[PDB]
Amino acid sequence: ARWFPKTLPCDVTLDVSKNHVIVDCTDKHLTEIPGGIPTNTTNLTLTINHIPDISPASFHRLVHLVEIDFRCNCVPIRLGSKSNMCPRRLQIKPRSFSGLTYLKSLYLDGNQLLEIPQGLPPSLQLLSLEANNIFSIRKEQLTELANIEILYLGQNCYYRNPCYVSYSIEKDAFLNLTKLKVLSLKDNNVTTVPTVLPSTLTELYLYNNMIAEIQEDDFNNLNQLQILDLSGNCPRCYNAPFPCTPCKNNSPLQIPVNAFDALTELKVLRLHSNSLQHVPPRWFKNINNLQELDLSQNFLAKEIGDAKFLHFLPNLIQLDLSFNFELQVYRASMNLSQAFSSLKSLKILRIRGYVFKELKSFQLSPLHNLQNLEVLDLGTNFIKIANLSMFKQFKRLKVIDLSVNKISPVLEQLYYFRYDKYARSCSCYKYGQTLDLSKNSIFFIKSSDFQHLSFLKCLNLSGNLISQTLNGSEFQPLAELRYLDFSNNRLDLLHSTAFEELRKLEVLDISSNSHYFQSEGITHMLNFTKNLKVLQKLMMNDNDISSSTSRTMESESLRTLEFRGNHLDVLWRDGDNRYLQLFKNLLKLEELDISKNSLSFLPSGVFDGMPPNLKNLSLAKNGLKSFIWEKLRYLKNLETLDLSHNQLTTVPERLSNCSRSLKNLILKNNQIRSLTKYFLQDAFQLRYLDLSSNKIQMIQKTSFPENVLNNLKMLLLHHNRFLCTCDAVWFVWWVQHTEVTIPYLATDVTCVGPGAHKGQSVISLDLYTCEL
Amino acid sequence: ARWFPKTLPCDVTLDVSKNHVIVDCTDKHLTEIPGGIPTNTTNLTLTINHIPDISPASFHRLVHLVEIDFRCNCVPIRLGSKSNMCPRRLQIKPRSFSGLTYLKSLYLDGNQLLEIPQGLPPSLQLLSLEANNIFSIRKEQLTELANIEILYLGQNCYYRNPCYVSYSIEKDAFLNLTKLKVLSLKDNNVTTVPTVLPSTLTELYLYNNMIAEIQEDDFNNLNQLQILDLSGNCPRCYNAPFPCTPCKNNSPLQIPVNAFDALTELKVLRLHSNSLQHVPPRWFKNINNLQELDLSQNFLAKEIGDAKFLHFLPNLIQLDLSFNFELQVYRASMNLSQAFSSLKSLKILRIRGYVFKELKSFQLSPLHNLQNLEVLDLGTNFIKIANLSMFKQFKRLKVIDLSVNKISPVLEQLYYFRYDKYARSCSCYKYGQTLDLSKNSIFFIKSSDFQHLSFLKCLNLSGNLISQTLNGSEFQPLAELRYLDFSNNRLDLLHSTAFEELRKLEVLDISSNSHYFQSEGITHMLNFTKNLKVLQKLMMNDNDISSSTSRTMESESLRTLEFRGNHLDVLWRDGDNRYLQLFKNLLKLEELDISKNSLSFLPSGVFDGMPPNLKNLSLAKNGLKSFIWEKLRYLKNLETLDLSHNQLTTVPERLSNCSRSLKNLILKNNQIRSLTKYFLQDAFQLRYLDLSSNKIQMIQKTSFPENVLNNLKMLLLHHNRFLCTCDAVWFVWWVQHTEVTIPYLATDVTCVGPGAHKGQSVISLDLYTCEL
Ligand SMILES: CCC[C@@H](CCO)Nc1nc(N)nc2cnn(Cc3ccc(CNC4CCOCC4)cc3OC)c12
Ligand SMILES: CCC[C@@H](CCO)Nc1nc(N)nc2cnn(Cc3ccc(CNC4CCOCC4)cc3OC)c12
Ligand SMILES: *[C@@H]1O[C@H](CO)[C@@H](O[C@@H]2O[C@H](CO)[C@@H](O)[C@H](O)[C@H]2NC(C)=O)[C@H](O)[C@H]1NC(C)=O
Ligand SMILES: *[C@@H]1O[C@H](CO)[C@@H](O[C@@H]2O[C@H](CO)[C@@H](O)[C@H](O)[C@H]2NC(C)=O)[C@H](O)[C@H]1NC(C)=O
Ligand SMILES: *[C@@H]1O[C@H](CO)[C@@H](O[C@@H]2O[C@H](CO)[C@@H](O)[C@H](O)[C@H]2NC(C)=O)[C@H](O)[C@H]1NC(C)=O
Ligand SMILES: *[C@@H]1O[C@H](CO)[C@@H](O)[C@H](O)[C@H]1NC(C)=O
Ligand SMILES: *[C@@H]1O[C@H](CO)[C@@H](O)[C@H](O)[C@H]1NC(C)=O
Ligand SMILES: *[C@@H]1O[C@H](CO)[C@@H](O)[C@H](O)[C@H]1NC(C)=O
Ligand SMILES: *[C@@H]1O[C@H](CO)[C@@H](O)[C@H](O)[C@H]1NC(C)=O
Ligand SMILES: *[C@@H]1O[C@H](CO)[C@@H](O)[C@H](O)[C@H]1NC(C)=O
Ligand SMILES: *[C@@H]1O[C@H](CO)[C@@H](O)[C@H](O)[C@H]1NC(C)=O
Ligand SMILES: *[C@@H]1O[C@H](CO)[C@@H](O)[C@H](O)[C@H]1NC(C)=O
Ligand SMILES: *[C@@H]1O[C@H](CO)[C@@H](O)[C@H](O)[C@H]1NC(C)=O
Ligand SMILES: *[C@@H]1O[C@H](CO)[C@@H](O)[C@H](O)[C@H]1NC(C)=O
Ligand SMILES: *[C@@H]1O[C@H](CO)[C@@H](O)[C@H](O)[C@H]1NC(C)=O
Ligand SMILES: *[C@@H]1O[C@H](CO)[C@@H](O)[C@H](O)[C@H]1NC(C)=O
Ligand SMILES: *[C@@H]1O[C@H](CO)[C@@H](O)[C@H](O)[C@H]1NC(C)=O
Repeated sequence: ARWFPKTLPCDVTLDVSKNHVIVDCTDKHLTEIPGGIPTNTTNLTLTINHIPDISPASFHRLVHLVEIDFRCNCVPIRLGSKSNMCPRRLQIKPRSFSGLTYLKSLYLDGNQLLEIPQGLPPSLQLLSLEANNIFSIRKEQLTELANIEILYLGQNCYYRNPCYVSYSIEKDAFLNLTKLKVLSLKDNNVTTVPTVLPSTLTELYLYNNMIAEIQEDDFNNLNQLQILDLSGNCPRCYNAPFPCTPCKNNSPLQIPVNAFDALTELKVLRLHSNSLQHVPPRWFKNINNLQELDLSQNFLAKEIGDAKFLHFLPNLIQLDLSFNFELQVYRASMNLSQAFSSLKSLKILRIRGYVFKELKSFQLSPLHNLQNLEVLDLGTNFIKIANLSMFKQFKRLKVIDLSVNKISPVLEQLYYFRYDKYARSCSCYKYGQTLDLSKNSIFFIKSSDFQHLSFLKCLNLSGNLISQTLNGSEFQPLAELRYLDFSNNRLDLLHSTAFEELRKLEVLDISSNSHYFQSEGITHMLNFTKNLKVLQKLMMNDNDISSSTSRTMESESLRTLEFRGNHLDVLWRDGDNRYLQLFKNLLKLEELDISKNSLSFLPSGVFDGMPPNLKNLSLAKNGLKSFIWEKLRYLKNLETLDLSHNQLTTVPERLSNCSRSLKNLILKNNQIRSLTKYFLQDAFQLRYLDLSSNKIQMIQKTSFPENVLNNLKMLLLHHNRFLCTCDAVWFVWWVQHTEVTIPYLATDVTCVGPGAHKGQSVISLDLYTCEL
Repeated sequence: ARWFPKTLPCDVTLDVSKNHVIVDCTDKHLTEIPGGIPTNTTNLTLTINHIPDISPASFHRLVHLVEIDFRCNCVPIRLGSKSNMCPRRLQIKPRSFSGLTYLKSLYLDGNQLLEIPQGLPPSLQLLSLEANNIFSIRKEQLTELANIEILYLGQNCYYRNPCYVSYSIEKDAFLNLTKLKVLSLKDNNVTTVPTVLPSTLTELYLYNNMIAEIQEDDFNNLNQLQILDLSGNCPRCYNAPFPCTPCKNNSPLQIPVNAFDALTELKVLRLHSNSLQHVPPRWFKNINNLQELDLSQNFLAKEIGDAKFLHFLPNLIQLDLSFNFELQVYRASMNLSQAFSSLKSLKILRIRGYVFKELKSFQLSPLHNLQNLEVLDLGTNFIKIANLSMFKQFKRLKVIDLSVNKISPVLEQLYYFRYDKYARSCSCYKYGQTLDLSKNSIFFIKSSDFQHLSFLKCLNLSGNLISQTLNGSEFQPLAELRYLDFSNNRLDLLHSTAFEELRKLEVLDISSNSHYFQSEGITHMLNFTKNLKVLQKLMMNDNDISSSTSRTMESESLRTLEFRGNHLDVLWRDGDNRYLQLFKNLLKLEELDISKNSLSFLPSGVFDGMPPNLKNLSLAKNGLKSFIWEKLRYLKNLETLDLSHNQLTTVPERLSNCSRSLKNLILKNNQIRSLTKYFLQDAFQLRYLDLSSNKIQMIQKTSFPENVLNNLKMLLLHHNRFLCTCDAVWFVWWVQHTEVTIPYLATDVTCVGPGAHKGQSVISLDLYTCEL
C-alpha cells in the first residue's frame, strides 16, 4: 500500500524509457492549474478545462517541460459547449513561456486568442494555434519563432469561427522561418497563396479558403514539398451539408499549367471540391513521384472518358474521382478512358457518384491488366443493372465495393461531404477477397447470380430486399466463402437446410431479419446451425425471436453466438420448459450474448441447459429484478458475467460459494444499496469488478477483503451514493492508499454527505476526527 | 499507526467525561480561522493570532460550541507587540454569534472593539470585553445580554489604553440583567458608582477609577454581594511605578459611615490605595461575616495605634495594613493597638512599610493571644534593631516574615506597587515553622542570637552580610531545624566542622557564597558534608569553586547535590587526578547537577569516580565539544542525562551499547547534523528523547526502530534543519501517522528545503511524487 495518497486530479504516468513524466488533466473541470504537479514533469495536458489565464507562475517549478497541451480552455461559442460557455478569452501574461528552456511542443487551440503568443522559447518546434481569432499574420510576430518546424494556423476564420474579414499575411512572413517543414492554413478565408514561402517546406495545407487563382510563381521554390492540399477553393456546393459558397459563375480553381513544375518531390496532391472541368496533362510534366491524387467533388464526368493526364502518372497508387457527376444527366453506362491502363502502380481506385444506370464487363476493360489493383470503389452510383460474374477478371482484388446502389434481378459515414475530415477534436476484409453489395435492391437470389465467383471469401448482402425461403441452393458457386453478412433482410427460416451450401463459412450474420419472426404461426427452424460444419461465429441480433419450431440449436463448431434483442422471455415463459436446452447442444460455444431479451427473471433450468464450455455470458440490458447467484455453480467454465443495466438490488452472501471459475464480474447500472457481510470473502480467482453507477452507501473490510481486493486488475466504484461518516473510515483509507486501478477516483468517486462532505471526493477526505 | 494524519495546526483534546472537544490554537500565527475544525467542537481557543474579522461563516458547522476564546487578535498599541502591531481593529460582522445556540462563554478581550457585539445568543453566561475601546455603556446595548451572569468591561480606558474622556454608564444600565452575578469595571476612568445595580450581584470590582465619593444608597440593594473592591480611587501616588494621579488636596475616598449597611453577606472588602486617614468603626456595624480586609497603601499609620474598628471584625481572617507609613517619619517603634487582640479568627496579618527603627517583644503584645494566627509579615520596614528571642511567644505561627530590613548585631516581586495585580494576560514553608530574615544586614552570628528559637524548622538567612568562618557553634539552639537557606552570603569554609550543630537538617543552601572561592590560597573544606548525618539536599550553585583543600566530599545521607556554576574544569584540569573521586563518597546520591562548570571535555575517570546510585546527571550549559558515550557503562544506575546547550556534533553508533538503564536523554541545543545508522536500535529502556534545536537534516528507519519509538512517552524534534527530499520519505510518513507525543508538530517541525518545500511543515507534506 501507498505511503502518500495521490490527491492530484490528473492521470500521472512514468515513461523512464524516454524520461517522460506524463501528467494528463483532460476534462477534469479545472479552474486553476492543479497545485503539486511533479517538478520532473515533461508532458502536461490541460485540454477541456476552464483555466482563465496563463501567468509566469503557472509552470514555475516544472522547468523540465517539453510539451504543453493547453487546448480548448476557451473554445469559440459555435464550436464549444453552450451549457458551459467561455466568458472571456484566455489571457496569456508575458514571460509565461520564455522561461521553459526545454519546451518543444505548444498547443493553444480553441482559446479565442487574438494574437501569436510572444515570448516563446527558441527550443520550440511545434506551435498549434487552431480555432483562435488570429487572422492577421505579420513578420514581426514570427521573429521569435525562428526554429519552428510545424505550424498550425488553421480554423481561425471560417463559418464555425468567423472573423468577417479576409485573412491577411505580410509579404515574406514565413520566409525567415528557415527550419519550417509543415504549414497548415486550412479553413481561414485566405484569398491568395502566401508568398514567399520557405524552400524547406514539405507539407502545405491551404484547403477551404477564398483562393480563386494560383500564380505560376506561387510554388517556384518549394522543391522539398511532399504534400499539397488546395481543396475547397471554388467548391462544388451541390448537396453540401455546410454553408458553401462557390467561385463566381461556378468557375474552377484557375491553376496555370506550369504551376507544379518545381514540386519534383511531390507525393500527395489533393484537389477535392475545386469545380474543375479539365485536368491538363501539362500539370504533371515534372511530378513523376506522385502517389496520391484526390480529384473528388469536381465536374470531371466528361474528363473521366478522356483523361490524357493519366499517362504522366505511372507511379500513382491512390486515385479518387468520386462525385464528379453532371446533375440532370443520368448516364446509361460508365465511360472509362482507355488511359486508365497506363496506371501500372495503382492499388486504390475510387469512382463513387459518377451516376449511371448500367454496369457491364466491357466498361471496366482498361482496369483488366492493372496488376497492383486491390480496391475498386463504385458505390453511390445508382447502378440498376449489373452482372456480378464480370468480376472474375478481378480475382486479385481485395475489395470490390458496390455499396449503396440499385442492383436488382474502411471509410466513414460522412467522408466526401464533410467540410473538414482532417479537423481536430479536444470488418471481414481480413478473410480475403470481398464483394460489397450492401444497401442495394436485390429482392431474390439464385445460384446463377454468383456463377464464376467461387474465389470470394467475404460477401456483404446487408440492407437488401431478400424476402426469401432459403433451402441451401442459393449460393452453390461460393465454395471458398468464409464470411457472409446477411443482416437487414427478410430471411424466412422455413427450411433447416438454409445456408448449408456455404461449406467453408466461418462467420454468418443474420441480424435484423425480424420481419417473419414478428408474425404469429410462421415456421422458424433455428436448428439450421447443425449443417454448418465450420461455423465459428453467429449473429442473430434484433430479430425479435419469440417462437421457434425447433426446440434446440445444434453445433459442434460454433464458439460465439450473439442473440441480443430477441424475446427469450417468451421462449422461456414460466411453465414452458421446451426451449430451456436451446443453446445446450452448441458444444464448443464459449461466448453467448443474451442481452436485450426482456428477461426480468431467469427461469430455473436456464443455467443447467447451458453449453459445457461457456466462458463469457452477457445478461445486460434485461431489466433483471432477481437473480439466483447460487445457480452459477452449473457454469463450471464461466470467466466473465455481464449483468450491467439491470434492476438488481442485492449481491450474493458468498461469491466464492457461487463460482470458483468467475474472474470478471460486471454489476454496473443496477440498484445495489449495500453489499453482503462477506461478499468477496475467499474469492481469490476474481480479477475484475465493476460496481460503478449503483446506490452503495458503505463498503466494509469484511465484504471487501484486502487479500482478494489486492489481486484485482481493476475495481470500478464511481457514480455511487457514498456516505463519508466515521463508519466509512476503512473504505476511505483503503481507497487512498491502494495500488488497485480505480478509474475516475478524482471526478466520480465522491461523498453524497453528511452535509460537510457533500460533493467532495473520497480521495481528498481527512477523517482524523474519527481517530481522536 | 494512524489512518488519517492530524494536519490541523491546533492542539485537539477529547474529554469524554465532560463531552468537551477542546481545540486550542493559542499563538499559532493564524490569519484565518483554520479550516477543518471538528463539528463536535465545544471549546475553541484562538488567542494571540492575527484573524482580522469574524463573519457568520467563521463557526458555520461547529454549532456545538459552548466557549469561544477570541482574545488578543488586535491588542491595543501600548499593551501589545510593537514588532507585529495590529493594523485595523477586529471586525465582527452581524449574525456571527446569534446562530451558536449552545454558546455559554465568549472572550473578546484586546481586540480594539468600539461597541458591545450585538446579535449574541440568549444562552451566554460569560462575556469578556477587557482591553477594548468601549467607554459608553447604554441600556439598549445590554438588552440582548438578558441571561448574562459574569461581565468583564474593565481596562477600556486607562494609561495603557486611553479614551481621553470619562467612562459613561446610563441610569439603570445593568438593572434589567436579572441574572448578573459578577461585574468588573476596573481600570476604566469611572467617575461615580453605576446605579441602580442588580440585587443578584455577588462580586463588584470598581478599582482603579475616578470615583471620589460614595453615596450612602450606592449599595442599598446589593444584599447578596460577597466581594467589593474600591481600590485605586484617590490613590497613594508616592513611589508609584505607573502614572498615578491622586484626588485633589490628597483627599481620601469619601465613604459614608452607613454605605456598607446592606452588604450582610460581604466577605471581601478591598480598600487598597484610597488615601484613607481614619477607618470609622460604624462601617462594619452590619458586616459580621467579613474575612478579608485590604487596607494597604493608605495613611493609617496613626490609625494602627488606635484601630477602634477591629472590635467589629471578630470573624476576620486576613488583615493587610501594608505601606501606611508617613513620609518624613522614620518611627522609633511600631505602635500596635491593644484592639488587635479582639481578632479571635485572624490567621494572616501583614504590616509591611510601617517604617520603624526598633522591634521589641512589648510592641507585639496584642497578638500574644491570637490563637489562630499563622502568618506575621513585617517586611520592608527598615527595622535596625530586633531581638529574635521575642518570637518564642509565636511558636504556633507558620511564617514570621522580616525579609528586606536592616537587622544587624508566597507573594510576588511586585505586589503592593503594581497597578493591577489581578490583570489578565493573553519554598521550605512545608517543613514547619519558618523565620524569614533574608535581605537583612546581619554581618556576624552567634548561638545566643537564636536562644529560645529551638522550635524552628526553616530559617532564611539569604542575602545577609555574614562574612564568617563557621566552626559549628553558631546555631546550637536550632535543634529542630530541617531547612537552612544561607545563600547570598560570604561563607568561609576554613573549618570542616561548619553547620554540624544543626543535627536535624535535611536541606542546606550555600549557593552564591563565591567571595572566598574567588581568591587564591584560601582553605576550603568541602568535606564538611560528612558531619551532617541527615542532610538530603545540598546546593552550592554559582560559588565559582576552582580549588578545594579536601579531595573528597563524604556523605551517607545526601541524595541531591546542585553544583551548577562552579569551576570543575579547573579542579579536573587534565593531568590533575586528585579531585576525580570528589563526589564518589556521597553514597546515597541519586541527583547531581554539574551544569555551568565550563567543562568543554570530561576527563577520563570522572565516570568511574561517580557515586554508585547516581540516577539523574546534568552536564547542560558546559560547552561540551566531545563526549565518550561508551563511558556511561560505569553509571550503572543512570536513568536521566541532560546534555542540553552544548557543542556536541555526534550521537553514539548504538546508544543501547553505552548504558543498559538510561531512560530519558536530553540533547537539545547542540550541533548534531546526522544520527548514527543504528542509534536507537535495541534501546528498550528509553522513554524520553529530546533531539530538538539541533542541525539534523535526515532521520532514517534504522536509526529510529519502530519497536523502540512506541515505548517513547515523548519525542522532541522541533527547530531542526529538515530536508524534505525523497530520502526523507519514511520520516515524513512516520511523523504524520505516529501516536508518539511530538510537540510543536505544526509550528517548529518544518522543512528548510528543497526550494519548493522551504518553510513548510513536514506534517502537511505530500511526497506522492517519490512513489510514482
Ligand atoms: C402459415 C405458416 C405455416 C408454415 C408451415 C410450414 O410447414 N408455412 C410457411 N412458413 C414459413 N416460414 N414460410 C413460408 C413460405 N411459404 N409457406 C407455406 C408452405 C410452404 C411449403 C410447405 C411444405 N411443402 C413441402 C412438404 C413436403 O413435401 C414437399 C413440399 C408448406 C407450406 O405451408 C403449409 C411458409
Ligand atoms: C591564608 C589562607 C590560609 C588558611 C590556612 C588554614 O589552615 N587560613 C584561613 N583560610 C580561610 N579560609 N579563612 C581564614 C580566616 N582566618 N584564617 C587564618 C587562620 C585561622 C586559623 C588558623 C588555624 N588555627 C587553629 C588550628 C588548630 O589548632 C587551633 C588553632 C590558621 C590560620 O591561618 C594560618 C583563614
Ligand atoms: C510527449 O511530448 C513529446 C514532445 O512534444 C512527444 O514527442 C513526439 O513523439 C512522436 C512519437 O510518439 C514523434 O513522432 C514526434 O516527432 C515527437 N515530437 C517531438 C517534438 O519530439 C511525445 O509523443 C509526447 N508523449 C506523450 C505520451 O504525450
Ligand atoms: C471572409 O471575408 C469576407 C470579406 O472578403 C467576409 O465578408 C464580409 O462580411 C461582412 C459581414 O458579414 C459584410 O458586411 C461584407 O459585405 C462582406 N464582404 C464581402 C466581400 O463579401 C466574410 O464574412 C469572411 N468570412 C468569414 C467566415 O468570416
Ligand atoms: C479620563 O477622563 C478625563 C476627563 O475627565 C480625561 O482628561 C482629559 O484629557 C484630554 C486629553 O488628554 C484633555 O484635553 C482634557 O483637558 C482632560 N481633562 C481633564 C479634566 O483631565 C482623561 O484623559 C481620561 N483618562 C484616560 C486614561 O483616558
Ligand atoms: C468517352 O468520352 C469521350 C469524351 O470525353 C468520347 O470522345 C468517347 O467517345 C467516349 N467513349 C465511350 C465509349 O463512351
Ligand atoms: C453474366 O455473365 C456470365 C459470363 O461472365 C454469363 O455466363 C451469364 O449468362 C451472364 N448473365 C446474364 C443474366 O446475362
Ligand atoms: C456490410 O455493409 C454494411 C453497410 O451497409 C456495414 O454496416 C457492415 O459493417 C458491412 N459488413 C462487414 C462484414 O463489414
Ligand atoms: C430449392 O429451391 C429451389 C428453388 O428456389 C428448387 O429449384 C430446388 O429444387 C430446391 N431444392 C431442394 C433440395 O429443396
Ligand atoms: C430441425 O427441426 C425439426 C425437429 O425439431 C426437424 O423437422 C428438422 O428436420 C430438424 N433439422 C435439423 C437439421 O436438425
Ligand atoms: C470549556 O468551556 C466551558 C464553558 O465556558 C467551561 O466551563 C470549561 O471549563 C471549559 N473547559 C476547558 C478545558 O476549556
Ligand atoms: C498609639 O497611638 C495612639 C494614637 O493613634 C496614642 O493615643 C497611643 O498612646 C499610642 N500608644 C503607644 C504605646 O505608642
Ligand atoms: C533577648 O530577649 C531575651 C528574652 O526574650 C533576653 O533573655 C535576652 O537577654 C535578649 N537578648 C538581647 C541580646 O537583647
Ligand atoms: C529566602 O529568601 C529569598 C529572598 O530574599 C528567596 O529568594 C528564597 O526563595 C527564600 N528561601 C526559601 C527556602 O524559599
Ligand atoms: C568556635 O567558635 C567560637 C566563636 O569564635 C569560639 O568561641 C569557640 O571557642 C570555637 N571552638 C572551636 C573548638 O573552634
Ligand atoms: C576534611 O579533610 C581534612 C584533610 O583533607 C581533615 O583535616 C578534616 O578533618 C576533614 N574533615 C572531615 C569532617 O572529614
Ligand atoms: C557492547 O557491545 C559489545 C559488542 O556487541 C559487547 O561485547 C558489550 O558487552 C556491549 N556492552 C554493553 C554495556 O551492552
